[PDB]
Amino acid sequence: AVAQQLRAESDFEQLPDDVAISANIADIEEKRGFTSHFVFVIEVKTKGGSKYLIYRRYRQFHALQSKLEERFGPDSKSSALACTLPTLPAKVYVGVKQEIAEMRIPALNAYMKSLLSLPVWVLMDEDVRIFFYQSPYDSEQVP
Ligand SMILES: CCCC(=O)OC[C@@H](COP(=O)(O)O[C@@H]1[C@H](O)[C@H](OP(=O)(O)O)[C@@H](O)[C@H](O)[C@H]1O)OC(=O)CCC
Repeated sequence: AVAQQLRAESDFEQLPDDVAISANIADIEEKRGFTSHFVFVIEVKTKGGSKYLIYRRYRQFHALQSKLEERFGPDSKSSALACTLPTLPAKVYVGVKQEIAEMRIPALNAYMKSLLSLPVWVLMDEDVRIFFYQSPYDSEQVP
């Protein structure tokens, strides 16, 4: 199985240094108001050695997964790029928002771990790359 490892090594070598290799949740923050929602604070590490924070709420995760399913899922009429996508924790219509967010920490950690282990054509999808890059608002915060 030496051939397999050597190939795995060759393929990784070709990825740009800014590709994400891990993403783990560091905390959650409540955004108060007429209606409140929660934001996940995520620590990302890249192939090139960078480490930084991004801030994402659940509906941003759901919008990304909807795109991936249309492009690489079962009902995706593009067979060539099809693969097994991880399932995203489901929507919860009603309930205590802070408890729902806390329950999603380990579930979203598993989903991100599985996503970053997918084939190169998914890792390089422009929307997946944008989701893990620092937006201007993420980078102007002091960790
Ligand atoms: C007739 C009544 C139908 C009905 O209740 O629809 C409601 C929505 C479901 O509501 P959504 O807003 O699409 O979905 C909610 C957001 O994803 C929210 O994200 P965040 O934490 O970042 O705020 C999650 O926390 C909630 O658990 C989830 O339910 O459904 C859709 O948007 C599909 C269109 C029908």
